[PDB]
Amino acid sequence: MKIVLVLYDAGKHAADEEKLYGCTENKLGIANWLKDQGHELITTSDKEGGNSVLDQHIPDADIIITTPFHPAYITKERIDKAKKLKLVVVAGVGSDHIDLDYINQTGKKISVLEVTGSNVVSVAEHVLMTMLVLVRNFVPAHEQIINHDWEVAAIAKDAYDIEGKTIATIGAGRIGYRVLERLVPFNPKELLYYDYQALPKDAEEKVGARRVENIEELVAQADIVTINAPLHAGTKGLINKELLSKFKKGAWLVNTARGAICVAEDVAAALESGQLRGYGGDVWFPQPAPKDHPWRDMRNKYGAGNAMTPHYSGTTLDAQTRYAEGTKNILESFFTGKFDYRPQDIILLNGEY
Amino acid sequence: MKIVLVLYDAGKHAADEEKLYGCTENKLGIANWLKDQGHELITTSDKEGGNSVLDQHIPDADIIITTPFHPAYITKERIDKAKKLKLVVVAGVGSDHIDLDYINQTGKKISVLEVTGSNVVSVAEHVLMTMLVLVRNFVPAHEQIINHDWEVAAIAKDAYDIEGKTIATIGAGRIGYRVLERLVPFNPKELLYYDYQALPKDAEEKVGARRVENIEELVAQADIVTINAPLHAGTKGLINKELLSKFKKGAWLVNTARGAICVAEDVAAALESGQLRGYGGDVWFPQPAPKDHPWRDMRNKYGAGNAMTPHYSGTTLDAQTRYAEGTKNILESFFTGKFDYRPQDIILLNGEYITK
Repeated sequence: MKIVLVLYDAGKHAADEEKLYGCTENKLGIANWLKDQGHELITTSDKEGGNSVLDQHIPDADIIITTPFHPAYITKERIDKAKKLKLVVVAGVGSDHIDLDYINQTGKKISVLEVTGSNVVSVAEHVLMTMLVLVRNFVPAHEQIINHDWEVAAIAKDAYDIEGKTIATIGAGRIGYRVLERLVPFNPKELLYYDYQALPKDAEEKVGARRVENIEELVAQADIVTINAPLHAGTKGLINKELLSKFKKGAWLVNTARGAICVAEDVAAALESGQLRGYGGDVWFPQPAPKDHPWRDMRNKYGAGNAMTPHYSGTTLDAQTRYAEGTKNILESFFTGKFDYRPQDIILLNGEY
Repeated sequence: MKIVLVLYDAGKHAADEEKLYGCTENKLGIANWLKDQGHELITTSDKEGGNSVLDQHIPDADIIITTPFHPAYITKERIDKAKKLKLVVVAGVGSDHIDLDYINQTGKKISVLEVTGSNVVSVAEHVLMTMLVLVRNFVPAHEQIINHDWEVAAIAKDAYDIEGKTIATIGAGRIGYRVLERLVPFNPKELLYYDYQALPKDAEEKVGARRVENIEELVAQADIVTINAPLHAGTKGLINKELLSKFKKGAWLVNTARGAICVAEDVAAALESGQLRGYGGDVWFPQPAPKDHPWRDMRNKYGAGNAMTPHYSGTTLDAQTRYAEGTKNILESFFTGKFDYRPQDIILLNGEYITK
């Protein structure tokens, strides 16, 4: 079969690190396994334009493998042209870039899978890191050192402990719950969550979480808010100026979910005004972030309160190993005709939800 | 009585934040309380040199209050001139700037107290923070953003999860154990510790910790090493070229304990060479760090691996509130003549060590 694998070019960086599997140079570590199994692997980063390498191969591709860190858009037109397509895989977690609705509507027997669970610890760690970095005012502290300065009062005046803070998550799924688990031994005043379903009772008790039934009530009492919810009609543009006005004054906000859950200029205004003390996370809208994106240069009144990174939390080297292995497992379930997929990995099974 | 309070000057920063109690401008929140009781408070940052404000007032100071973040050196010489001194307080935790040996060995009736426990959570958080920042390669990632770049492969190639790593602490006292407690839900491969005495089995088991008998074998198997031990003859210059050569290749090292536990140039050399993937923490030797202290400019091969900050982890605003409250509590105990100190706060009681 023909497998088209779309990843970013890591350039020099691929040679620096063999465990950087998720790039065109290193091919998820599955290049030899695929050839041994008697298949043809096309690997490319060239995914935009009617003459892109991706589109050259779409018409007789049996399998397309994608990643949210360099996403091949599996569009209506591409689905039309992909005459042999049987399987789309996300080597990672996130299918925003795939027109699942259309695949389903067509009636074609196309399965779509992702490596569920492979991102979750990595993102949850990124949230804990970002909370600590914002709350303890690390960024301006490290900046002093490398700028050959030393003025402890300039840092201490906006540095706190996470202990004794009220921490709320919007969404308590796989990532949000693991964020709560990691917060327990930091002795927060309380952990709170808002979600469309309850945590099972024993899960709730394990982290001492209290469910709050609406979002305004949730954010109004929270020192720290973290977003761990899917992007849909209920969350798109959820963090806007109106809702930000109901946050505790001087709150810290972390978003590793999706950029579009926030209105970008409204978050920036809230940080500059002092409504927020800090904002951070690794997700942006649009993404990759343009140079002029307001979250790059936004700061609080002290010139800090920014802990933004590019979108990379889910592409640590440990996550990438899980993606590579999980991709191999999915491909094996497919090639053997067993279709013994992990149920949690399935997005569509031969076109069906 | 006369109280001499030695703190740093926060300047404009003190006005920005009324909760910044540990500076000369804000006086631990006790200035009016002392005034209302008829006491005289001298507050100064001027602590060096013979004509300093500190030395002007030492001869009839009843009480001297100090902080580790701007330490008044209560030397033998100063103690001998301090004819009315009865009480030395640390508005915080850390007493190396006080000559305890001289007080205890002479038998001078001088009590020395600190606010025990008030620093521990703050420093342990800073350790967790620093571990995450180094292991997940945060610094160059944030730098991309504010420099208007975006190149994920350049960060990812040296970014890991904390999960699945072997993590070792040198020292398992108050801070070290609280670090281990916070690491448990991060699902390390294993938690290890070296110390001069064992944790009790119960405490070991609560965090899944295994004791390793010597430091060389501890560090040899650790992806992450954190230093949480006092500075003494066993730990001075402990992290040197020889010991660093026994670290696991590409380890991450965190030190929020004391700067002199490391040999500075040896740590810089190990980072530059790849023996360490990263180093961070907030303690330095000398301290404050000179403009050209090697730990400011050191980097790993990728230009990262540096998570240094100035010494501030134990002077967050939450810690400062604990210091200020705790100092007032010690002064109340003294002024009333109750001397009902918290047992854990006593370093010396009228010159004597007391059972822990």
